[PDB]
Amino acid sequence: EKMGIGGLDKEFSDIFRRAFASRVFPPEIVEQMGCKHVKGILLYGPPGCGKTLLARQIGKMLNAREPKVVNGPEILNKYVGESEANIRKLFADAEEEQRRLGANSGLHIIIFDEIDAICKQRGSMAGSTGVHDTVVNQLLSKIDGVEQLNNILVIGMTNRPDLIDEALLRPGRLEVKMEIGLPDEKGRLQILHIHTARMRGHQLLSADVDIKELAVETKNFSGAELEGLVRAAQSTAMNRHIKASTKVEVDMEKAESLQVTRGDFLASLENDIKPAFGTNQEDYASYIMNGIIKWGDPVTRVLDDGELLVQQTKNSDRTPLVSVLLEGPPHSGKTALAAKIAEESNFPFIKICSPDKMIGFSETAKCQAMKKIFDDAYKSQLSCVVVDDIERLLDYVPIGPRFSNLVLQALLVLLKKAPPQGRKLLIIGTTSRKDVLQEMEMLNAFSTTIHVPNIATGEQLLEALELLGNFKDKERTTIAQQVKGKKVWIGIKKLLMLIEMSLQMDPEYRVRKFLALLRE
Amino acid sequence: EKMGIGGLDKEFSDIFRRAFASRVFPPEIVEQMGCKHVKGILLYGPPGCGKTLLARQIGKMLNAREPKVVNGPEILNKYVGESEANIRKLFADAEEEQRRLGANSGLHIIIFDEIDAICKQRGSMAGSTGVHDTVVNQLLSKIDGVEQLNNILVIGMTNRPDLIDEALLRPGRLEVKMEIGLPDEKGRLQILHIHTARMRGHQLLSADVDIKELAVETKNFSGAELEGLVRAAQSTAMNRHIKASTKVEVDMEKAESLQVTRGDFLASLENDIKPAFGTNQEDYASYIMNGIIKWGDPVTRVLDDGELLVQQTKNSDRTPLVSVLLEGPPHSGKTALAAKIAEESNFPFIKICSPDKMIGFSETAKCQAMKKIFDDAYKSQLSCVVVDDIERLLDYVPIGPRFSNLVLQALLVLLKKAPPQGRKLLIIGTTSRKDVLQEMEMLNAFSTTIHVPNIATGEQLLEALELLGNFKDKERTTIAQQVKGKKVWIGIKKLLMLIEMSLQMDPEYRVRKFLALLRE
Amino acid sequence: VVNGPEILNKYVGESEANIRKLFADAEEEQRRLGANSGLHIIIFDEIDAICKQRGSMAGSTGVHDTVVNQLLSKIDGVEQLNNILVIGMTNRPDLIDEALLRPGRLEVKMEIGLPDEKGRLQILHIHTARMRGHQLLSADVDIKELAVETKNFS
Ligand SMILES: Nc1ncnc2c1ncn2[C@@H]1O[C@H](COP(=O)(O)OP(=O)(O)OP(=O)(O)O)[C@@H](O)[C@H]1O
Ligand SMILES: Nc1ncnc2c1ncn2[C@@H]1O[C@H](COP(=O)(O)OP(=O)(O)OP(=O)(O)O)[C@@H](O)[C@H]1O
Ligand SMILES: Nc1ncnc2c1ncn2[C@@H]1O[C@H](COP(=O)(O)OP(=O)(O)OP(=O)(O)O)[C@@H](O)[C@H]1O
Ligand SMILES: Nc1ncnc2c1ncn2[C@@H]1O[C@H](COP(=O)(O)OP(=O)(O)OP(=O)(O)O)[C@@H](O)[C@H]1O
Repeated sequence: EKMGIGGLDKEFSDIFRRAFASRVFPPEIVEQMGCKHVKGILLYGPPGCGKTLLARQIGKMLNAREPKVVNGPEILNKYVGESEANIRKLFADAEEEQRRLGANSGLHIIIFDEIDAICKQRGSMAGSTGVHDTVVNQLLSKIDGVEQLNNILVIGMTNRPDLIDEALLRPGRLEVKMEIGLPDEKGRLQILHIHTARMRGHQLLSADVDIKELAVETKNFSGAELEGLVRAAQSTAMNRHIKASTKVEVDMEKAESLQVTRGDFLASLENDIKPAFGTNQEDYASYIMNGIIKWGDPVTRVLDDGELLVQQTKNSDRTPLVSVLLEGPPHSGKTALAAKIAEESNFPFIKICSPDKMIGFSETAKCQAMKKIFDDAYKSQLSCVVVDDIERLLDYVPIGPRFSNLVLQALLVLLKKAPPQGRKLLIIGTTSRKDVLQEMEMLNAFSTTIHVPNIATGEQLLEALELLGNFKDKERTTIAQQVKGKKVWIGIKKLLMLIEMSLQMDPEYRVRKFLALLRE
Repeated sequence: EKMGIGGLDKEFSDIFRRAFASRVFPPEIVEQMGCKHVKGILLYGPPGCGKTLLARQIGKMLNAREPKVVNGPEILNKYVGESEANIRKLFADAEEEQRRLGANSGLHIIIFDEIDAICKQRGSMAGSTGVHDTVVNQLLSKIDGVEQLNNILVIGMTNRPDLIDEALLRPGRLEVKMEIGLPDEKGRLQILHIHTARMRGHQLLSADVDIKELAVETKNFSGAELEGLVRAAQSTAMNRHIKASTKVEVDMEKAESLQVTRGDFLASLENDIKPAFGTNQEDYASYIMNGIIKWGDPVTRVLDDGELLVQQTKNSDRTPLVSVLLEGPPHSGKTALAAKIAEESNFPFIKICSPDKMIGFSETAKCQAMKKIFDDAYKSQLSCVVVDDIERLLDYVPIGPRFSNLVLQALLVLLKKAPPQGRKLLIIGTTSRKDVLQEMEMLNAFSTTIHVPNIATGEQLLEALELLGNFKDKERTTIAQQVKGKKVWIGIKKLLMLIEMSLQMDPEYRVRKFLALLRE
Repeated sequence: VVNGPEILNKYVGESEANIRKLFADAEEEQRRLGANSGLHIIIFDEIDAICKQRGSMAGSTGVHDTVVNQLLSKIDGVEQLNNILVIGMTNRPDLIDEALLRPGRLEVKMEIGLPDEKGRLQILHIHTARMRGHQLLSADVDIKELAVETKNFS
């Protein structure tokens, strides 16, 4: 339509309505029904969603010919007297054109590129005691008394929503707050196409660049983050050409200037991996280090009961909140199977609330960083949160026994706190202690419990060793002469610890080392 | 008398007692018998509450005939000395009538627009030394020393009640409390009829539009949002007059002028959602999530004994404080039926002291969020407070057992502390652990307990399933023919867990899976 | 007259300077004539809030450890060797500092108890003497009779 803004179909049409459609188009109801038009728009959002790119381009749709972009703290850099002077010379050229020509253009655009630098009045009623609050209210006195019944438009944008005072967020001052969030899958295919427009019209690069395949593999990150995939991608194609021949500098147009491949993109999201946030992108290989093998027949019967219950989250309307529990012996593979079921849902918000990121926190800050994860799962539609390793969030120890009662009573409630209306949430829990959770009345809160047992037979013990591929078939036959006819019971995380302790010995001594360690 | 304004019907005597009631009758014995005057009224309220149309009338209460308006920020643009002389443009306006005639109604009230801008008083003196507070030390002299024989009333008005000056709280200065609430039903529809008369189109708008059709859906917010409600709707007319016609590039008068349809206000409360406020009931549907089916006689036993007790709260003399406790097994509908008894009571103040809004709070913050609820129940005449899930407020866990004593003592008092005379308070409690609340000496404090049991028979089980409507009669016969003459004992919330998990399965194995679930 | 809790309302720095401000206005009146007025009266409206010293060492990491100073060693050492008079008053009189009740500093008590019914008669005669300058308003309002149904208050 214009210089590209993608994934804001429901939002660029929203600022069509409130400011753009009135005061210019019809104009008969404007001149019949004497109207007050809106004064400007406040732009919420995480960094990287084109808040500037609207205001860089909203002064470039009707070609109003007067854009006025001021910077954030650009006013304040004078001393007293002249501090107030810049905003009353900023509105002045549009206030002067409120003339005997009172209507009819009508100088529109006034842009504060980050307005919370000036307009705080945050509620703690402080901060230099008002060199800014003499240009906060001087800004407010310029729009009401004297009235600007005009075409002016004060588009100020920000990142912190609440810290601008609501006396400036009243409808006479500024009403239209607009949450400009990170785009979805449909939003990201709109926005890969813009930066890959000129390269699409460059040489038909390699035809394996599928922006639908790049929409799904890039699942979280926003617009400016998504441009940074491209600026590394076409830069990767340069050092495909400018350093393979010579060093700094020599080579210049030696290979008939080359093409952006799919192999450049997949290396461009190995570097950079980081979406920033990192919501749904933890790179959970730290939680699943050695894959998910089907060592036992119950293993499929664990992770199907996940997706037999994931469909309850996707489809239902009776039960909007699902709280499952993956229990069992320790080292049995509960955290690993919790990440796989959380991955196979393909939800748009998959967060692993896990105590490996919460160490050293006091009894209180574990409640806040569990509140924060269970806030950002309410701000979606489908979301799975793995409340991992219950007896570490509860920081339990069986001497006494002691545990944080502040966290437990912030965790018995979040298993029953439903999300807002129409929204869904899946809670996967892992514990090695069912009987401890039976005392604290948490099995009452969890909906159903999935048992993850250890290995049960020697036939499961051989099959657990088959798929890993660490012993020879004659060595497995020696184990089959041993572990068949015996009772074995050991976890799978421990069973990876045993094999790596056994492979460090001499080849005549590895099997007898493994039989000693398995004996416990 | 009054200009169509109400809400504070107990306050319309207060102006006719102390402040406005004096300075008329002798007026030359006021100095012979030293009745000290009052110099000002201070007005509280939210942003957009509307005070000026009352402030021009509060001088017309006295027939003042010179209410002049000084603004908050507009006096604060000029420098020091000049600003203190421009307040002497409007205080020596009333001091020239402090003439050799020292009586007979010297010149009248000066209107403020914003004491939030003028009076701040942090105690800061770091950067323009608080130039906002440098006009008031001259302006506190203009009311006292040198005092006035005028009948002025300094009408202080703010949108934030914190930064009214605590050094101005002197009985000779402005000293009396005056909260002004939201506009009521008649106050909102008349000002809707003010705006729709000028924005008429034909009469008010196009058809299917009425100010009471809006009053039955817009009953929440303040006045400035209500001007922005129509201002969004005449912009939703620009959704209709031009955007429902075609795109940006609309023609000249071919839509037949196509003004506001129904809704254009339903959308204005949903895209975007504009309550901004604060404070109304939210949400008795968030706790009654799947409705209240009536699976037999124990559902009836809850509702009749509740409302006979609601008749006790409304129509008593001996019992100003009625405290009832609901009980039973967990997952048995205790939270919902307490909300059902309160919502049918039609009391004005029905708020829910709930644990799921207090997660992560300390022991002190659970006692000040509970007093803040019970203080606002001491202000209305009839009020029912649902105090849900006592043992999560008491953050109880039966290991040790550890519970916050400080909440228990902020709760054992409030089940015995009556409100002041004429105002009644109903308190409903829910608990899963009945006898634990007995051991804390709290069934001592409740007046009565109304039992909420589980479902008992298959006839009551199927009645809970006939009202939900989820199964085929051949399956419902099979569900009947298994538990026919057998005993089942499970909660109703758990019944929603088992049935919804059974819906996800394949119909060859749905009922047999449900028959394995109902076994426990 | 300076208020009690008004002297503390700042951060660190000004609540030690305000207790010098109300003496430097007296110290600058110690002019070339060292005696002879001698700017006398300093009213603490509540000295209890300054020399609080409750033991819990709270209150802005011990601001009540740092605002006793210009009450202690500004009147004494170096002395304003005058006839000045720091007239303090309080409502929680036991928890004032022991270093303040020294014969160089504020040294002697004044127990103003709540008044007797003779003393309540004397104060009612004062604020009805202006009522007597109206018309006396009843010809039977007797302040001795009104002093019967006030037994305790001030
Ligand atoms: N939705 C988008 N579509 C295309 N490009 C974008 C988009 N969002 C950001 N960009 C890129 O990012 C740059 C500006 O980003 P953006 O406006 O999001 O930063 P910002 O939000 O103004 O920063 P801040 O949050 O500090 O205000 C543009 O030059 C553009 O190349
Ligand atoms: N089929 C499998 N099922 C489960 N885990 C597996 C499987 N195959 C490999 N693993 C390994 O299990 C490891 C993680 O196990 P997990 O972290 O659940 O143990 P845990 O029960 O959390 O330990 P603890 O009881 O000490 O908390 C992963 O590193 C993964 O490599
Ligand atoms: N429930 C109510 N109780 C008392 N007064 C009410 C109520 N509802 C409305 N009012 C009156 O409505 C008026 C609001 O009028 P309006 O919004 O048109 O202008 P305003 O906001 O007062 O003016 P300004 O914008 O200058 O403050 C108030 O002054 C108030 O007196
Ligand atoms: N007859 C009924 N009475 C009350 N609630 C019912 C009934 N039938 C179904 N329900 C449903 O049961 C659901 C759970 O109700 P509720 O939260 O009151 O259970 P609860 O026993 O109080 O749980 P908890 O004790 O853990 O708070 C509600 O969504 C409600 O719609």
